[PDB]
Amino acid sequence: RELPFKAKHAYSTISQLSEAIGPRIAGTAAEKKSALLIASSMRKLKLDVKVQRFNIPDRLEGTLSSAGRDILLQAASGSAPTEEQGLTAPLYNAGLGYQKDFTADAKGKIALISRGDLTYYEKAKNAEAAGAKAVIIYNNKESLVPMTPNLSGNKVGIPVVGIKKEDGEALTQQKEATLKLKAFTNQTSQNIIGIKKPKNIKHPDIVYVTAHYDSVPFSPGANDNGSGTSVMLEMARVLKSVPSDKEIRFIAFGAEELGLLGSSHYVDHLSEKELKRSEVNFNLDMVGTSWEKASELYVNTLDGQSNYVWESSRTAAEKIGFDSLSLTQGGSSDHVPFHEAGIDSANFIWGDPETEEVEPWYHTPEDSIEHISKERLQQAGDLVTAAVYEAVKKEKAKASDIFEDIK
Ligand SMILES: [Zn+2]
Ligand SMILES: [Zn+2]
Repeated sequence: RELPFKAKHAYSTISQLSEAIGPRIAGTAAEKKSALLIASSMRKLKLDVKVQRFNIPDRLEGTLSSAGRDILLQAASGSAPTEEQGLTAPLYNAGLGYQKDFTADAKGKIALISRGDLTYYEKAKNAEAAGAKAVIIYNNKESLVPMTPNLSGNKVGIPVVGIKKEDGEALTQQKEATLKLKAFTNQTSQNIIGIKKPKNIKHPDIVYVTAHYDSVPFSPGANDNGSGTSVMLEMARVLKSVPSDKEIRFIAFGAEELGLLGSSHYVDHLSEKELKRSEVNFNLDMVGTSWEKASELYVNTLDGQSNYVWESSRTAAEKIGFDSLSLTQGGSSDHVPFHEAGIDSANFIWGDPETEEVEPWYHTPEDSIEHISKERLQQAGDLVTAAVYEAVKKEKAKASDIFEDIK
């Protein structure tokens, strides 16, 4: 029947998350404020809401200087802090960070490594095995912000930081640098779970509609992923008055940008009973960009194969007349823990129909509401709402499929 998804509602939610709150870094007060907002919104929708808390890694922050130049940095989660006075050591130019690039001269020095070829972890691991005191990785691409040198969930015993291209290029000419990094401990995040349960069905099939509500540092996260969070909530509003024998769980996942930490926690804590009842996960991540080229709505499965999510989406696209739906392979969002547990899942995201690429604003301060399209929210919202309606109406992954920006 009629499913009045309204993108204006989603836009309003994106404004609340990305403008009134701003960047929602995992573990920070902004993410906790966002969780309160999402929980409050779900309760308005007649949902049974719980907040599920979980520990996340220490958060590293600090500064870097050399020859009087202060350099903005982003510290890698899972690397070491410094003493409060900071770590001062000579710089060692290690090129791209292959094993061959570390001579005996590297021991006791801060390894300066250009991004490229190798993963950030491989670079940091090669430097540490070579006796480096710390690792500075500088971007090989221009960017508004220093790159995060994501370590693919590994732990490194020395500091690892990422800096901008022009800063690293200057650093290749300097003798030494000082790094000051503090670890903030006791970090926690949370998931917000709102359940629409059928009143007199015993052990119903479970359908998950999910989106992560955290963003990367310095990004307002309007599209990644205020958009998916907002479309998930508006779909919950639409489906509130839809009878169903399925148990529908709408979930806002925390700490996705650190490696799917919230969805991994959530799926890990499902009982075996719930896993057997688990039917399908529709994950929404980046569904509102205004970027003109991102005209194709992709359905990403971890193996690129069809599953129940694709079937329902294919059917929905036919019912609403939408011809720019494509099935493709992709991980690195919260559908992945569901897939690993054997539950049909997929991630919905707009992409360049030529190449699948996303907007240039991704993971930058320009991931802002200025670059959100209500028409894209509306079309994505109408498609996934119809797909979930089709599903509910009555009658281990490799590191590069888990993490984002690992090289
Ligand atoms: Zn995302
Ligand atoms: Zn992201």
